[PDB]
Amino acid sequence: VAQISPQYPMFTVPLPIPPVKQPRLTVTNPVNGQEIWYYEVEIKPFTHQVYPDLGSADLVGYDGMSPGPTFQVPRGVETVVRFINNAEAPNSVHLHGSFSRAAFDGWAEDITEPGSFKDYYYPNRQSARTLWYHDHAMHITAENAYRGQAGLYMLTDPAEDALNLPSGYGEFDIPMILTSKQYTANGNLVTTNGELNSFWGDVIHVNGQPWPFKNVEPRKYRFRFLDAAVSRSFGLYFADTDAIDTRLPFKVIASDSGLLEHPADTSLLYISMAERYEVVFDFSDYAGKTIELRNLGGSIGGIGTDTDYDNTDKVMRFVVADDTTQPDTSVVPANLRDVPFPSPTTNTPRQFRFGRTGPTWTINGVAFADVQNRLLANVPVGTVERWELINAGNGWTHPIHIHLVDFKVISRTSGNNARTVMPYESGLKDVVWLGRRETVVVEAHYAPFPGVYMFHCHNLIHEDHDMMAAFNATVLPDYGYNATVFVDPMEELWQARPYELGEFQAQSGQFSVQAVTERIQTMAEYRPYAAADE
Ligand SMILES: *[C@@H]1O[C@H](CO)[C@@H](O[C@@H]2O[C@H](CO)[C@@H](O[C@@H]3O[C@H](CO)[C@@H](O)[C@H](O[C@H]4O[C@H](CO)[C@@H](O)[C@H](O)[C@@H]4O)[C@@H]3O)[C@H](O)[C@H]2NC(C)=O)[C@H](O)[C@H]1NC(C)=O
Ligand SMILES: NC(=O)c1ccc[n+]([C@@H]2O[C@H](COP(=O)([O-])OP(=O)(O)OC[C@H]3O[C@@H](n4cnc5c(N)ncnc54)[C@H](O)[C@@H]3O)[C@@H](O)[C@H]2O)c1
Ligand SMILES: *[C@@H]1O[C@H](CO)[C@@H](O[C@@H]2O[C@H](CO)[C@@H](O)[C@H](O)[C@H]2NC(C)=O)[C@H](O)[C@H]1NC(C)=O
Ligand SMILES: [Cu+2]
Ligand SMILES: [Cu+2]
Ligand SMILES: [Cu+2]
Ligand SMILES: [Cu+2]
Repeated sequence: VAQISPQYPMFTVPLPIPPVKQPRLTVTNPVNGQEIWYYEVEIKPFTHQVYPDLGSADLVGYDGMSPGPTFQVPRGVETVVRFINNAEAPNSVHLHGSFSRAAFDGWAEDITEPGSFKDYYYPNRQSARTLWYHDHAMHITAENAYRGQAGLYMLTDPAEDALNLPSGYGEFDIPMILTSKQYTANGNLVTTNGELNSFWGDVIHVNGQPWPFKNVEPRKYRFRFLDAAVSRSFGLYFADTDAIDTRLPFKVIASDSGLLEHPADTSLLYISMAERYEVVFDFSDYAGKTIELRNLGGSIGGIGTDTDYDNTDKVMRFVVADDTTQPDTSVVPANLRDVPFPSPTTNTPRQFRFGRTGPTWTINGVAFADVQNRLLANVPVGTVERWELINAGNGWTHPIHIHLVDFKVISRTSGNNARTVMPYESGLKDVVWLGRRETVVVEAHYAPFPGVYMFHCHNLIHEDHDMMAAFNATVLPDYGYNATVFVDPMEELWQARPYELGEFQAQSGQFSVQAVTERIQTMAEYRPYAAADE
């Protein structure tokens, strides 16, 4: 249907690459003698000239940018990020893809108000993967993400660097953060506030930029795709502009949780909200051509319900040089890793139905705000469970995210007989798309940390109103590892704290090297991640 946003100068602005976030300093962990990397992120309003000929757009971003700066953390290095709220609404930061303790996981009620900050202590122990950090504050997640509270967090591993995949952040390893937004006639954003169904958006962005281009060399590039949209799911394919409908083959090498066992040869990538897929596209056969990254219409080929507009088929353009500057010395190995799948289980799966109760998106008839009923599962830490995730609906689709766990997609059924499990779903994931009338069974190890965690639809409109519930990964009174201060996400030790803007800007008081050092050393003494010591 007709684009509502003003006409954009398509494929005229280069793909921006979020800058790498650098730690401010490192603190000696007194427990193990190891350096914890300490970062400061200031959440703050800013404007961006999205449309060259109109007004600017009001955004609120990590370090006053959108997307947020890209973290780059080696496995084994613990991180503390101080997220400082200097904006006009509360925040709760979730590191999506991280087995963070309950009080470091962005629990929706665990907010930071303006004039407060929270210290988030991250383990960085899991398999190399593309994580992303984004807002999760109760009822306002859609608008905080949409206005720019989302960024990339790359967990790296020398074992994976040895695979010799296309490499170099912003070189041949390119972040591809997809969003879908709507603008006013004056080039500001149309708010998601009030929207209770879905906010599709009609303007497709990569890394915060409508319909960009990038100059590429005729060689292999690694693309880290993230659907950071409020409501839009994609069916991604690449086509030569001389044959705009002919899908060019590529390889999927990674899902949410990291590398697949083997690359998946693919010409169409289904990607819904919060899913990450890492692609190697080989431009060597298309020297001198323009390749368009495109998006499947008819509501993602009948899998979705998303509205399609005049330009939502277009994502961006790659302009392929005649030659390389230097040889492509990268490969895509047939054997990427042994995926650490859970031990299969025969116990009857739990059932979760993603539907609506009046005007509210619900799980098993419950809204997250109904505290009394929203705890839908107690799972003893160490258990492997199958959950059957049911979308009986034809009029909505639900990408389901389970916090804490990596899971295996066991099965999909479709009441429109559309598809079963996809080859790029072969590995470990933390989000799975329930298309129209789809039921998916996932299997997960509920390990290794006890605590109360969320699971929900990652359609942020659905999430906010109010398609989200909790599970408790439980332990016995004798388990140890300081579980009594780490199971409740609202534990007062880990709560946000007020600050004065003067002390932040002068890096004095609570922001002095001495206060930061004392705070982190105190947090580290409780040993949040010791139970995953192997
Ligand atoms: C999510 O699951 C966690 C477990 O992983 C769970 O935390 C556990 O809560 C229970 C009950 O509150 C705790 O056991 C308590 O220990 C304290 C302190 O010594 C006592 O106050 C309690 O004693 C009363 O109740 C006993 C048991 O019925 C009676 O025998 C006694 O007479 C007392 O009246 C009680 O034993 C346990 O310590 C925690 N475990 C941890 C590791 O924190 C949590 O409650 C669950 N969360 C939610 C939101 O459901
Ligand atoms: N167990 C039960 O309660 C029960 C009994 C009989 C039938 N059903 C099932 O109900 C389903 C209804 O048939 P359908 O596939 O035509 O509809 P559906 O499942 O897509 O929609 C169910 C209801 O929600 C409404 N709806 C759809 N999309 C919506 C959206 N985005 N926002 C708000 N409301 C929306 C529909 O108009 C309808 O009134 C069938 O699959 C049928 O098998 C359930
Ligand atoms: C649980 O957390 C407490 C509090 O940080 C730890 O107790 C501290 O332990 C360190 C090193 O053993 C001491 O120097 C501190 O003086 C302790 N503080 C208190 C209040 O006791 C304890 O080690 C942690 N337990 C586990 C199993 O991690
Ligand atoms: Cu998320
Ligand atoms: Cu998450
Ligand atoms: Cu949903
Ligand atoms: Cu979440």
